[PDB]
Amino acid sequence: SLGPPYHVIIDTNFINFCLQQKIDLFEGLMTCLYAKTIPCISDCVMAELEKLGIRYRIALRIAKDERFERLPCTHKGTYADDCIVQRVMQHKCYLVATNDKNLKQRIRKIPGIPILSVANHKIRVERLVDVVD
Ligand SMILES: [Ca+2]
Ligand SMILES: [Zn+2]
Repeated sequence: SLGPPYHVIIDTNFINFCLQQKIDLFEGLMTCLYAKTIPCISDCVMAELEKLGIRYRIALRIAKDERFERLPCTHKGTYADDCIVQRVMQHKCYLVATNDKNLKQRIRKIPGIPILSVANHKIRVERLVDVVD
């Protein structure tokens, strides 16, 4: 029910993991999912990219590409991990792309939210179905 127009919420560091592994975000997500995939970026994830500066410069530009869908934040100017977790609790129409061990263990509590991570020169499906309370 997630689609085969797939919506993938990007966390703050995911693009950087992609750049480190010589992965093009867009092709990598498309290849991982075998269908049109839409990378998504919340307002406050986008603000961190503005804020953290030099080593997120190339991430910032990539995040401003046409193919990104921007997700407005209906919350106070806050917390990138909490932002994703709150969004995928309301709307189960999302995947989460993160290599962050703590965010993943929070997402694994939420049924139905697949996790993608960068590994071995590809984006892989890290969490397919299983819940860990
Ligand atoms: Ca969309
Ligand atoms: Zn937010």
